[PDB]
Amino acid sequence: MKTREIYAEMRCIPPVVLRADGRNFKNTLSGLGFEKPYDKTFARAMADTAELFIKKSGLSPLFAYTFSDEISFLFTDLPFDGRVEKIDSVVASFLGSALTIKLRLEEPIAFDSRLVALQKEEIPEYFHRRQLEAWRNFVASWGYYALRNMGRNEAAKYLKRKKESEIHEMLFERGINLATLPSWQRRGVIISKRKITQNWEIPKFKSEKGIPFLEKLIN
Amino acid sequence: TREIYAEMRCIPPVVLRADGRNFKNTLSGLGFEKPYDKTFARAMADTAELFIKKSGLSPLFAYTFSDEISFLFTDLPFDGRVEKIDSVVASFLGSALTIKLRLEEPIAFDSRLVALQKEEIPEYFHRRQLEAWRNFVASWGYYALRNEGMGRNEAAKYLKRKKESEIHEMLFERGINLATLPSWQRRGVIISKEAREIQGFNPVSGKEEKSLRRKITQNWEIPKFKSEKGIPFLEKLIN
Amino acid sequence: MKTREIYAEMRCIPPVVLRADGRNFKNTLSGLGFEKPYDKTFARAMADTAELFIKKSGLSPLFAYTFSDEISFLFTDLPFDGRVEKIDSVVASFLGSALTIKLRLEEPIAFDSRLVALQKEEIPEYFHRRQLEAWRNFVASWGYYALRNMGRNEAAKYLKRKKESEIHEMLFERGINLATLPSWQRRGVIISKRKITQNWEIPKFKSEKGIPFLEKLIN
Amino acid sequence: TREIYAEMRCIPPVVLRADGRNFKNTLSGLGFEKPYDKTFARAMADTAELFIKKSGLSPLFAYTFSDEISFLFTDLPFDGRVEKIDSVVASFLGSALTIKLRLEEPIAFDSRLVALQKEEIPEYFHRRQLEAWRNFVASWGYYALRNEGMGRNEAAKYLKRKKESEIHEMLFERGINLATLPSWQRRGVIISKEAREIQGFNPVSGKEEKSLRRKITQNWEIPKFKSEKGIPFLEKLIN
RNA sequence: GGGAUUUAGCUCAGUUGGGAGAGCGCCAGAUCUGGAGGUCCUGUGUUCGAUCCACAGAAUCCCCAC
RNA sequence: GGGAUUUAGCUCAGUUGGGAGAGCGCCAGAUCUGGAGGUCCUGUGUUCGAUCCACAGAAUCCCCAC
Ligand SMILES: Nc1nc2c(ncn2[C@@H]2O[C@H](COP(=O)(O)OP(=O)(O)NP(=O)(O)O)[C@@H](O)[C@H]2O)c(=O)[nH]1
Ligand SMILES: Nc1nc2c(ncn2[C@@H]2O[C@H](COP(=O)(O)OP(=O)(O)NP(=O)(O)O)[C@@H](O)[C@H]2O)c(=O)[nH]1
Ligand SMILES: Nc1nc2c(ncn2[C@@H]2O[C@H](COP(=O)(O)OP(=O)(O)NP(=O)(O)O)[C@@H](O)[C@H]2O)c(=O)[nH]1
Ligand SMILES: Nc1nc2c(ncn2[C@@H]2O[C@H](COP(=O)(O)OP(=O)(O)NP(=O)(O)O)[C@@H](O)[C@H]2O)c(=O)[nH]1
Ligand SMILES: [Mg+2]
Ligand SMILES: [Mg+2]
Ligand SMILES: [Mg+2]
Ligand SMILES: [Mg+2]
Ligand SMILES: [Mg+2]
Ligand SMILES: [Mg+2]
Ligand SMILES: [Mg+2]
Ligand SMILES: [Mg+2]
Ligand SMILES: [Mg+2]
Ligand SMILES: [Mg+2]
Repeated sequence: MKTREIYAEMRCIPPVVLRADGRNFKNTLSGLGFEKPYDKTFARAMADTAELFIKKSGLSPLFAYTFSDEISFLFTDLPFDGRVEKIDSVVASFLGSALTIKLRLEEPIAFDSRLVALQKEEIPEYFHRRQLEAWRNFVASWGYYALRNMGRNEAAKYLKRKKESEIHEMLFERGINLATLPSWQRRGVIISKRKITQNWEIPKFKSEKGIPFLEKLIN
Repeated sequence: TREIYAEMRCIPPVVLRADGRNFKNTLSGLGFEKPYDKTFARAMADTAELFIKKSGLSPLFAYTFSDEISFLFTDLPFDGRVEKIDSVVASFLGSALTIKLRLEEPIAFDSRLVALQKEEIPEYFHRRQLEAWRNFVASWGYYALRNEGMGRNEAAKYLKRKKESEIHEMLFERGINLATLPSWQRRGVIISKEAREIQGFNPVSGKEEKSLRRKITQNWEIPKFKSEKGIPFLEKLIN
Repeated sequence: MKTREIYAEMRCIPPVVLRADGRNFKNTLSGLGFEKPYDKTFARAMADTAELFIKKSGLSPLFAYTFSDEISFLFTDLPFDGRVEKIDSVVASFLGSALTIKLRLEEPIAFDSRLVALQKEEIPEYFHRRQLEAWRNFVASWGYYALRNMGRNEAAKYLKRKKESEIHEMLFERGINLATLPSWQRRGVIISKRKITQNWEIPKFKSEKGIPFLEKLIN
Repeated sequence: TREIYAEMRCIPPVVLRADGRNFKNTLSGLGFEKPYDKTFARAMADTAELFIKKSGLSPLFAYTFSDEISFLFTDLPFDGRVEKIDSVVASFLGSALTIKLRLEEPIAFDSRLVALQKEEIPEYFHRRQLEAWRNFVASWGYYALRNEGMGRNEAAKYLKRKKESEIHEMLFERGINLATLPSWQRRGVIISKEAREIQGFNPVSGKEEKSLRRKITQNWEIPKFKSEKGIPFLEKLIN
């Protein structure tokens, strides 16, 4: 039946980025006392989960970059000899366990994981793009929370065709000041190393002094 | 993007196998009984059941032993994508086990996909069952050696070179009878959907109609898969 | 560098169908004295190539079904322990070599190969569909040869929106009787086994007595 | 469809390695010289050159020895699809070799993709070069043993257990000096694009302009890749 | 298989070789003068020189088909 | 992330539970009477019973974005 394990020896090459994304977290975390659209306790649990992975997994990622509900790990030293299945599964499992511990959950959750096969000159770009994501879902989800506070379809159809700037305007004219909101909501959090430090006020990756920041983070 | 493994798909029927990472030593360090702890096996079976119950996936049944679980699938989510299924299932299992055991430090399952033909599905489990037995003899053997002062590597080598009969002998001389030990240690546990006949009232027909209800059952005294009564057992599990 | 061979141990499960398709054969076979749109010598070389594979490769396919420029082999006994790269490459290479021999080529040709991971109840269907292909390219390519005997774009734009039946009609009204054309052009050729036989007058797979034909071919 | 491997892609830089299937025995049976035939090596180099010249693919360079060829790629057709590249290249190489050798019975190349980092590309070839040497000592050794009546398996075992120095000794006592044998047997052949300076007339400028032209060259006396003059050689090949 | 299309962020022009333009949108000062912005889809050839020519491909569209 | 759509070969209707319809196209005899054709996108639940209800997904479309 080892011959039937047809993906077990499929591999990747360094460097690789593993992105783990919470699976169906909108319905699995509801029921708890989480604030919307951002909960400090939850983001804290995510950063602590990434830190837990860096400290206890033994797989040695260079660093983690998280913004709920996702975490990206950078690897130059591939775990399990670069085997895709084993890396994805084991890492996702570790994160599920760790997050479950930090939140003291009564019912199980699950992460998904995937390998992004970057070339080392593309590593900054990746994170930049990821940070870009962190911005959109920061704006939009606040707007969607400003509205609906409206039904699903209604609050949705107000936001259609509207660009980020008029979302800013609408949000302020509803009493929400995005520009002053915490940096971890807008940009995310970086966990790295030696002692393990969580950085909750990181710069924009594609800028000064954001470029050398990421560059030192990569070595 | 560069997610070059994201479109990798498998075609059911398929068995997913999850195996605890560095479990022997972690369980050893947390104070569990050696080499077998029934609380742990209970946690494994319950984790399998919780997966069958609340994962959103539909495994036909689970077969668990030691630190591993095998799920049978004839239908998969995420269009059968390998990364998705492996990561999500392994994660759910890690989380669930962490809950069942009230762990304070994180554990992890490895997970893999085993692509099978229909006519191949019994064979698989048979092989797995052998492994259970293979583990059952090893785990105890090792234990009995380590008790009397033999080092780890020497004990492992010993078990590797010694044949099963000799290990039975050595085990028996030291007060351990492998034939009297519980069945779940030697064969593992089957978690499945046992069907039962019910009946209710059809108001349109104005009559009583019979129907089926399935209950998630844990079988801790399973037969040998390749035995006489083992074959139709497994065949009914596969259906 | 074995760790960098990231596809070398990727596998398939039985049964599998390998389809090999001539790569860029329209431009690689032109220059020789091949008739259009069908050359008996070439189809003969293809069938002989498949037979050569069945006889000399040692990989034991159950049977081959060919219609230029493609060959499908059925395998229940996977070569090279089901390794995808090795099967595709080795088989395609063997076919390239064999075809090059049978045609006595001065310049190299190449096949592509791919694995179709069928389940054994889907094996008839596959070939049926393949035979369906053999029909379209039989009709169309004759039409395209009836025309242009017109420029590329012109002869093309005559055929647009026209269905198979009016292509039949047009072809006859140009002096081409499709219904009477050789069975190997319409349906293809089956090579199997014991002595190795080429069947140049096979039935339609999805019919009687086409169903039991294929069924005995599969055992 | 069920073509579940068809979308499998690789990301350049990448090296493709092709290796003749059952070549030792086929070459043996066709009457080629043992354990080295220069006509054969010529056919291999010429096949590599013909691949560089007319395959439609753009390998930076080829490195061939024994029955294997490695091509360096920084750009691939079919969007890097594995099945496509492996099958098409292996097929082209089989056909080309069949032509160069005027074979009457078919041969076949196996082919595989080796995914590499830029900074990794030298290392690869170095390892391959080692293998060349490893083959060079084996092929001869085997030969000399088989000459004097030692069976196949016994000879293989002999070569496996005996260290390289001992094999050198045994070889030398029987009249074979591995140091005087040709360089292409020990290091292989490099087929590449050697650049040369040309110059022509710009009619618009009304002046003479210099330019570059690349010629496919076969190097049969290559340096040791990890030697002093070997490093910039390989580095210029990779560029 | 067969026919096409691919050039600025968007919609398009432009020829068969000396390396590129309009309108919308964009920044700097609802209309004018100021701007930025390009891999002419990729690689390799040919050529003194390629957006244009030759070869092998890529992406998207249409026909045949089911 | 957010909003949708998915039912005959094609274009669509139909409700919140007793298991399904029109028009085009199709076969049998340019218009009428004769027909065939269904996995109500998948799996699992709930229910005596699911196209409809609950959960996890799939495919396609739109918004945000770059
Ligand atoms: N103490 C204890 N050990 C158990 C129990 N059930 C299984 N084990 C141990 O779990 C181990 C499983 O072996 P295996 O998975 O191959 O190794 P592992 O220790 O998990 N490490 P890894 O799988 O990462 O290589 C066996 O050695 C067995 O002794 C239990 O109830 N108690
Ligand atoms: N007679 C002869 N043999 C050669 C020549 N060049 C290489 N060989 C043989 O080619 C063989 C290549 O080894 P290898 O590829 O591992 O084995 P193989 O025989 O091709 N079989 P396979 O690769 O299918 O397992 C060597 O054993 C070597 O002796 C040559 O010019 N003449
Ligand atoms: N009539 C027709 N032939 C087609 C169509 N698509 C592909 N073919 C032809 O069918 C044969 C086999 O197709 P196949 O190789 O599976 O697909 P392909 O389009 O060549 N793509 P690829 O080879 O890259 O996977 C080839 O001759 C191919 O050109 C189509 O829509 N219509
Ligand atoms: N704003 C926005 N978010 C998107 C879009 N597509 C995906 N996302 C979100 O971005 C995050 C990461 O996306 P990713 O997981 O890579 O893709 P996905 O769409 O979830 N697909 P899959 O997980 O199946 O690969 C998720 O929260 C996902 O929902 C989009 O078009 N716009
Ligand atoms: Mg996702
Ligand atoms: Mg999520
Ligand atoms: Mg997310
Ligand atoms: Mg184990
Ligand atoms: Mg384990
Ligand atoms: Mg093709
Ligand atoms: Mg072809
Ligand atoms: Mg074809
Ligand atoms: Mg070799
Ligand atoms: Mg070989």
